[PDB]
Amino acid sequence: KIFKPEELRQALMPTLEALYRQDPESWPFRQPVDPQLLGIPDYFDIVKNPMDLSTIKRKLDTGQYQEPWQYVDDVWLMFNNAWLYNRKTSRVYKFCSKLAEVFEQEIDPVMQSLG
Repeated sequence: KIFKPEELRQALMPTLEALYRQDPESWPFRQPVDPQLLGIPDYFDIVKNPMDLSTIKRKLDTGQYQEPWQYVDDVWLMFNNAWLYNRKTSRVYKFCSKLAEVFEQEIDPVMQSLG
C-alpha cells in the first residue's frame, strides 16, 4: 500500500550503494553528464531526460519516491540514457552494462520483499 520514505530508503539504498561500490565502473555515473566538459554538444538533443547516481541518491534521501518502481524507473533511465548515447564499443557503454548487471541482481530480491 503506502510506502514510507524511511521504509523505501532502508530497502532501496543498499541497491544504490552497490552501484557506487563498482570501481571504476561507477565513476562516469556519479555526477550529471555535462555536455560542455565532456565535449559532446549533441548530448541533450539525444538524451531528453538525464539521470545519474547523485540525482537518484538525493531523491531517495529526501523521500521523493512514493513507491519502489519510481526508484527502479530512475535507475533504469540512467542506464538506458548511457546505452542510447554512447557507442556499444565505448568504455562508458561497457561500464553501464556492468552496473546494469549488478543492479538487476540487487533489485530482484528487494522488489520481492517489498511487493
